[PDB]
Amino acid sequence: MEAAHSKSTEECLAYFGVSETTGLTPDQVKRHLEKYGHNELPAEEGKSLWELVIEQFEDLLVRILLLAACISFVLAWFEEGEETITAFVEPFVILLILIANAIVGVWQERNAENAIEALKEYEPEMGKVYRADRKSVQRIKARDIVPGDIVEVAVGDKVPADIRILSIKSTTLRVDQSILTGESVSVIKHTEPVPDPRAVNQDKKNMLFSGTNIAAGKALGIVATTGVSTEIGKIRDQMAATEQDKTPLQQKLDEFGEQLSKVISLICVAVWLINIGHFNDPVHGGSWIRGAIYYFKIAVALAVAAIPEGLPAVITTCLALGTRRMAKKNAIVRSLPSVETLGCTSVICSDKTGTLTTNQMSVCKMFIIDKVDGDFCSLNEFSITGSTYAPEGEVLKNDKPIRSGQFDGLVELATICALCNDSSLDFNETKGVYEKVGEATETALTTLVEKMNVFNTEVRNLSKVERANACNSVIRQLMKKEFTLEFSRDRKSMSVYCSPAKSSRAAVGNKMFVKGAPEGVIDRCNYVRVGTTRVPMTGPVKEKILSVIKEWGTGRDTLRCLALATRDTPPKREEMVLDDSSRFMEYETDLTFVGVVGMLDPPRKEVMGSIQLCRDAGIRVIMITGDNKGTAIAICRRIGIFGENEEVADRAYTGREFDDLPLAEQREACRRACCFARVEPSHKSKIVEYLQSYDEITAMTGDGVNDAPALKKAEIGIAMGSGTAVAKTASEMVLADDNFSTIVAAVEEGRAIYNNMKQFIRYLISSNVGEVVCIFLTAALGLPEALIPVQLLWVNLVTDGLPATALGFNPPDLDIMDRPPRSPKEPLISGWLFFRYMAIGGYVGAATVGAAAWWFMYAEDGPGVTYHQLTHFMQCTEDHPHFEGLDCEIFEAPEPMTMALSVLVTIEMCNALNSLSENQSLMRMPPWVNIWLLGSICLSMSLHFLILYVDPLPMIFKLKALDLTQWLMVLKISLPVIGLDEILKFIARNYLEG
Amino acid sequence: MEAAHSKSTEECLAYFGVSETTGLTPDQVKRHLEKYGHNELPAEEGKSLWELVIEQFEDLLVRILLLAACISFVLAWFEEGEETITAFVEPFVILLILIANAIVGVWQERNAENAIEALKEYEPEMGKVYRADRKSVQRIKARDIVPGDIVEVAVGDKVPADIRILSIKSTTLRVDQSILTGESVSVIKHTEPVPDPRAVNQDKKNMLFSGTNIAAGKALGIVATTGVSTEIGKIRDQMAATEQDKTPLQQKLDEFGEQLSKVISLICVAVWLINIGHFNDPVHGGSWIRGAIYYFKIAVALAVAAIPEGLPAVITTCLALGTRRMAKKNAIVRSLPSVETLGCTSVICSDKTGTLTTNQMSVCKMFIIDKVDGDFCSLNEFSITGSTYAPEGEVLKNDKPIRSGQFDGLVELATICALCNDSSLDFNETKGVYEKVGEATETALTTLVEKMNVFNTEVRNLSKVERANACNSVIRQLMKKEFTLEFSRDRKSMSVYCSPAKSSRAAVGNKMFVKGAPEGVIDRCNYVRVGTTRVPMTGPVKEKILSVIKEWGTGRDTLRCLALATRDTPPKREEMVLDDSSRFMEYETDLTFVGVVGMLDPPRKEVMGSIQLCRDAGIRVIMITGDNKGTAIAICRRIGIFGENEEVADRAYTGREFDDLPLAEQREACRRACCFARVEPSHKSKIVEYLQSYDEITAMTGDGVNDAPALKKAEIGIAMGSGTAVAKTASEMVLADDNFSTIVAAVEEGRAIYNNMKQFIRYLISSNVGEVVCIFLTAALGLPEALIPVQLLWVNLVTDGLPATALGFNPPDLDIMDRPPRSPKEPLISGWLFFRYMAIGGYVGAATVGAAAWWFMYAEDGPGVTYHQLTHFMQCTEDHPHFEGLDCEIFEAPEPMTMALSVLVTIEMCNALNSLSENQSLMRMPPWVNIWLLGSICLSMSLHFLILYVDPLPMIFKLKALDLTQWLMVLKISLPVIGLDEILKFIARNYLEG
Ligand SMILES: Nc1ncnc2c1ncn2[C@@H]1O[C@H](COP(=O)(O)OP(=O)(O)CP(=O)(O)O)[C@@H](O)[C@H]1O
Ligand SMILES: [Ca+2]
Ligand SMILES: [Ca+2]
Ligand SMILES: [Ca+2]
Ligand SMILES: [Ca+2]
Ligand SMILES: [Mg+2]
Ligand SMILES: [Mg+2]
Repeated sequence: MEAAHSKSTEECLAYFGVSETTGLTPDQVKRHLEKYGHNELPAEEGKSLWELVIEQFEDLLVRILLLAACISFVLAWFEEGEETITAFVEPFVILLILIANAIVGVWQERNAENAIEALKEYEPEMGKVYRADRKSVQRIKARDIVPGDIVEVAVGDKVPADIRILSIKSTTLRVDQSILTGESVSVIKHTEPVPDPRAVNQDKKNMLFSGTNIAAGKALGIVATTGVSTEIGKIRDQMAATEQDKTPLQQKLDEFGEQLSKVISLICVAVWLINIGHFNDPVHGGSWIRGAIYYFKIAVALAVAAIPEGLPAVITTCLALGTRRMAKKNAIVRSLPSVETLGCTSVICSDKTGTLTTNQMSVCKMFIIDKVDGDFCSLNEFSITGSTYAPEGEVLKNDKPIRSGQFDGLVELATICALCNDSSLDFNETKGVYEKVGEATETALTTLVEKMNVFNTEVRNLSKVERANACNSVIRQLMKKEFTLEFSRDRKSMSVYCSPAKSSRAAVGNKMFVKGAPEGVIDRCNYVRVGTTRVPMTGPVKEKILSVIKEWGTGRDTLRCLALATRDTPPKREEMVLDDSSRFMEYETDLTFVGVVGMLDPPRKEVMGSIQLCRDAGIRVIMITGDNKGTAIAICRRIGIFGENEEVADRAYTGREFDDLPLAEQREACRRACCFARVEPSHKSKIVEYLQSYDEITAMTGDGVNDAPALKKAEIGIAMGSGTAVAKTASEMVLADDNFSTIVAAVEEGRAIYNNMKQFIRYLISSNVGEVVCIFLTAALGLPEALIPVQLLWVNLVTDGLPATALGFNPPDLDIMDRPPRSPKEPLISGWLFFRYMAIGGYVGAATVGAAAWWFMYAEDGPGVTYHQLTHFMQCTEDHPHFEGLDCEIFEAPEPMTMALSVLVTIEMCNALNSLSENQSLMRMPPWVNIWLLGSICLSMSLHFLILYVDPLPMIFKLKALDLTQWLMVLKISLPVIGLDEILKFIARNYLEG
Repeated sequence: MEAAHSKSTEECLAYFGVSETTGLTPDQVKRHLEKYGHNELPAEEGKSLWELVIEQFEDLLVRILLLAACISFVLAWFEEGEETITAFVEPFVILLILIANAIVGVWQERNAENAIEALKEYEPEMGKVYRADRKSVQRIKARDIVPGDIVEVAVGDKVPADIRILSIKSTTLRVDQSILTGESVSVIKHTEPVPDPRAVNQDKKNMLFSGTNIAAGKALGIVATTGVSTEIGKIRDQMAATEQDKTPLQQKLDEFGEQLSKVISLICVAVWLINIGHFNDPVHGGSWIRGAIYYFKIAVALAVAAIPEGLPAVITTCLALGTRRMAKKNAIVRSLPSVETLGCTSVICSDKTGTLTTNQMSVCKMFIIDKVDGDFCSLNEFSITGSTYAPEGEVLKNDKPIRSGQFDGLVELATICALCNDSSLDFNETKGVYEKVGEATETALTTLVEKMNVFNTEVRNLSKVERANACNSVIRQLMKKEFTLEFSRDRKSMSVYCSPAKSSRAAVGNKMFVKGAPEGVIDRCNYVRVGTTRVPMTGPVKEKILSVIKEWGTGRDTLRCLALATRDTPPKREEMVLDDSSRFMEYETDLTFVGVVGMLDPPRKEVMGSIQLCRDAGIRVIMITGDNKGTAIAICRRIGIFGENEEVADRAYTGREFDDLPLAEQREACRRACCFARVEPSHKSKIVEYLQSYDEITAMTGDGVNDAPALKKAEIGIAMGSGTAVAKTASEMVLADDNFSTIVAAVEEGRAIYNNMKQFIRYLISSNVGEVVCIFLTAALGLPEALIPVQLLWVNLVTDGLPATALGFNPPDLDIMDRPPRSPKEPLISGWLFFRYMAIGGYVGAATVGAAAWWFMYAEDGPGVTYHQLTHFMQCTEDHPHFEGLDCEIFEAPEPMTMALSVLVTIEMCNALNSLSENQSLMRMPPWVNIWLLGSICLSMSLHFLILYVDPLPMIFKLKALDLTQWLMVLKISLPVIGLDEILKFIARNYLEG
């Protein structure tokens, strides 16, 4: 099909030869599948094959080093004779460390996307359609939909393909197509054709586009185009871009990155200044131009050696790692930030029905009026069996099976349940079980009437597929549904207008069948039905009705109740304006009470514990629901939000009560109350907002469209896998598994990701500081050069490389989930931390000069012995008195440097073992806890010993192998770094906190 | 200059304005240096920058794998859907192992060349020239030579630059220019000009080319062109190629390489056959075309996994390593083969003077006749002091200084020493010491006459440079040297024809001054001089002369003696034909004995011990010399070839005696005698040849041109750094240091290089055999596939990679130099070794299937348990009776394979620790003896664990991580391999040999 919007409903039906009531024929479906293919887009597998790489080279930090590489390379072509080699290496020593991370990053990034792309591929999308195959609407894989068969869609649904609306089954049909037309607000639809054949999507008010969601109403329509031919299948990634952005934790880490950049840039040009008097030295001999370039090169080298190059990548790796960890737990992270944000979560507002509960409804109790004797009132309670949606169960009166049809009140009760109901039931031949089609609460009523079989219909001689709606169909034949006043949360009810079909009930007139929240309906009832008679509603009757609702509500089964009534004398079909659902409550008045039903909706098993763990991590869990406060509190006690016998008269409200409080008190009640009932979708959001006026990190968990607002308002929205699409769209994460627990685990990961980020910045700084206080302490005490360009670049590639990145793989502390959430305002780096940095950064920098000196001084069997004369080292050229006579060129020996460069590397590797935690002992948290860290160290070490024992290298690096004794001197001066930190930890642990 | 050959001697002198007697002026030299630069070629530093790499890819073996990579890559583009990844990896897994060696090889190769190129650069070449600067010929760095100054050259010398012969100072001047004209035989030169301006080098019989050596005679000439303008400086590597060849050990290893290639190629196509019935299996499902390609791929995989790819490189690395080790000991290896060959050395024929001794001559004793009273004869012995060439010492008679000039006989003795002498003395201002110019024996005589000062010449008022030849010059003024009958080893003497200058001695006639080996000269003496008188030679006089020669000869000082005589009435200058030196002995007849001189030439200090160590290694050391048998045996006792009081009457010969023996006895005496004296250069070679008729590996060590033949004939020639160029040219190695010991060390290295080669072939085969007996034992017992293509290629890259190459770095056994040399005929692989191979190769191959089965069977907490049912594994598809019911697809689990592939890798690494020796216990020779091997293992292991724990990998490699318990199962079945070999070693060690 094409330009389907231009033609009319008949033309479209005509064009495909289909009855909008029957649907395609199994044969037609077979053919169309061949003529149009499956309703699916080309597998958009993990792309960005090369882009990912180039992405690694974007941050400022990596740019700098990437620039230094060019400089070091230009100076290479301008370096002559005897050391051109040691010049062409420097750049590659910078380029390498950079490339080593570009891979770990692009690799982690790859695995992430895949795991996620694989979790989506899991549970296939379904669609509701009408086909000759069956009389009732059936479910099917969305990919099997073909242009032609009749499709049904309702509030909350994801439009499966481009549909030409044929009929609107409600007063209004609003749609959310921002994903296409870009317009945020939900647009209204109609069936009227749009004549302009070249009209824009925003003008086709009689079309529904694949990918958009139904914001309101219900509608039936004919599929115009599917697969790639869809309005959105064309604007696909293959023919349209997308969008990106940087996480908040990253916004704070880039602000910190540059902050370091500036500092580093200063303490570097400072070196170039504190050495202007050396441009004219024998070591250079050449002009001040040749002597400057050297110290200039040392500056850049110190820069590179200081810049935390792996920060921009370690963050990407931790995030990707988080994403991947969630996927392994069946959680789709629609936004990287999510994981981090969930760590600072203090409050988690969760929806009840469908979220904290399973939303597998089943009417197991119900009653109608028996006798009304003035002051005395009796009810006719019943019990129904069968917990699933299967139409297999018995109606019991006093524990004994009875013919529901026997009771008049029960016949009406079923008439209402069947008629004022927008859902249905469909048997899944494959799984061999009846699945619902529509809302569980409504479907529960559908199976109910199937069980009651009030008109004693032959059901034994029927198939699984036919037994599903049989009884229901029968009742649909007795009355004609003129129209329905769709359910709306302000009214808390739904209605349906009916006219008698034949002349059996014709002598009675039109009727309106209502059902909604007990409180609302029972109040708009002036009559209570008794059998087939009617009597006025009285105090005593109202009394009985509610008391039993209360009983069932807060009972052991915490039943979700629904009232049913009828408008014996509805308004004149004309006097009613379906313009706005606000006028409907009036039409549902002067009603006659019929009966009540109670269904069970078991809370999810994993929820109780999750709430406990949430408590341990000092995270609050508030329940928000449209349901009854009684049953709402009941379930709260059942899941652990409330103690079995805890007084909650002050920690539980109903939107009514809440609104009754003055503004200031509402806000206040939000940080006190843990349960809100009979609350509207605007109240959910508001509650979340109040919780945010206290600068807290709020999470929202829901499944319905009445959770859309809240899920958006929150910092992080988590939606149920089996929930509406409209809820998923407004969520940062999706529990495909529907496992509530995963939310907890998502917080731990968020907490660990932050911790690792710290341990990394802690390592890189407490180490790189020594690499500076080593260059200045020497230019202060007067000692000779301790390191050269290539030398620095090397310590960098070995201390700021993989060993640092592997820090992003550090396990969470043994108590990361037993400490309250971190304030969103808490500073990235605490004062005590900066101390930790200078404390270590100072020792390591001094532990290096003390090594270069040690050789010169206390060198036992070590050559070149002397004492304190090092300060005046360029003076043996003219004035060498005390000088024993040892070559006046011993102040340029590789022995000293190579003796320090090793302590440096070595001590830094030791410092890495201190980054396995922040306050935990290296004895409580063994170094072997992060195998990836060890392997990173061993590799780093090996890579160093290699630079010392492979003939060509030691020369290029102006180094000289160390004695099997001099090394022990390093393991002597470096190893103690563990203690300095181990002790500081004991302080922040036992002294400060704890 | 140019076309210098076309012009005459005068024209050439004219062209540069130089006197062939004076030489260039310090000023002229300064200018010419600027106008022509230094006599040197462009620094031909280590080249072959890229060629070295491509060289790694030449051998057959690496070619094969290089082919498999192409195949595996072609099949990659033709593999579809679900495992294209596991297909594109295979090739890179082959390419990697190849590249990993190409580097270790090209790297080792690089270091080698450099070390050598650096050892050559060490001691600068010198040249003999005449310059106004000084009256006597002086020494100078050859690079300072400029076209123009007069240069001198003599037998043994290396021509410093392109010289235009000006004057031949001998009857003949033969030159060796093969290096240029290519003609092997030594060509005769002349002074006659060659008119053809475009003549070829082979026609310029009046030129000497830089780079060639003087085969005979002496000559003075003018430098025509130097530096790059030389006839050889043009044909340089930059404008001309070179040559190569493969070592014998390599010729035997390539014969063995292909031998394996054929076998491997068979046991591979065999696999492809023993699996034709599987091309039609469910595992493939596809046609026999799809099923074949698989088993075809497994074949190639087994091939690659079997081929010893690192053999062609490990050999190159050991050799290069040898070369490098020798350089570190100041030994220039002019041929890689050398080091290996020196290991099989059984006999080392070494020259005495200059080789076993220092050749720093100094006349410290001398005598002339005192009185001849018929039957009584007395001598006038003297003693001279001063061991160096400095003209500082005293002549003592009865321990008291005397005026040599006092004795007439001593005046003649000095006349002769000064006149019949081709060498001179030159003072080196820099080193501040007198250096010889010419042969040490002759120069010894030069310093001698300086000491005697027979004409009492004012020497006190002279400079160091002038004091050098003063007295000598004076005597040169008394007689005119008409011509000289150059020394020739058949005669064992030298002669000079002189005429009186003025009319002081004119009333006597012409004279001939002879000096040579005592035996020869004394026999051609009919008169003995007494003072200025002459008396006939008698028995008694002959008796005294020789007895004292004997005394001095075999004395504590083992003095090298020389006789001096004169021909009072020489033949008529015309009656003499200088055509051939064979006619000279006649001219030196009817002589008058004058006196004898004895010089000391101290044996090198390091020689004695070296001979001992040579003995321990069961290597013989024979001394060959032209010198006197008495003093020859004397020195032999002194250095250890002979015991202080050992009877050698049967182990010492003189070329005369030797020739007296019948052929069969000469040959025999060669394997018995350890000392040959008064032997000619033809005898040296012959001796070496006889030693080779016994299929032994003979080494020749020399310094003179009389060693050229022998050094060539031998298997390996070793020349002294301070020896002639003609000797160096005919040598495979050069002891720049002159350290005799290095020869010993060169043998150890030769022995170790072979050993390592064995340990490598031993490892690669005893291991790769398991990788075959693992594939067949499974296709025999019926068990399921144990490995796949990518799986094999992996075991290869990790067991046949660096861990194998590092085997070329294995230290020598603790007794490699205490075992006799290996027979040249000994088979590369002994029978007992092939056993060792199958013994291990079998267990490892069976220890793999027993692991893949173990999981399937005795798997404790390990899943997929069963019993013996494995044989019938493709039958649960139709007939599964006893089958407990466990999935009929458990026979395709990764658990089993990944459980074996680990044992394989693991057990092979353990096998590497068995290759640290052949018979020594892993307890005597710790595994940590070869750090390079350990590091290779750790890397290999790490690289494996990585393929198991990095999510993407285990999938690509169809593997699945092992339990922290299943691994212990590997360390249980693999670790015992150490014992199998440890025990076999105990056998070949204690049982077999030992
Ligand atoms: N289709 C329908 N027709 C009539 N009444 C309905 C209805 N669906 C729900 N209701 C009633 O209206 C009250 C509120 O609906 P609302 O959607 O706000 O809350 P909820 O109880 O359905 C789900 P949650 O627990 O997720 O908030 C319900 O609790 C129920 O009693
Ligand atoms: Ca850095
Ligand atoms: Ca660092
Ligand atoms: Ca191999
Ligand atoms: Ca192997
Ligand atoms: Mg809900
Ligand atoms: Mg000699």
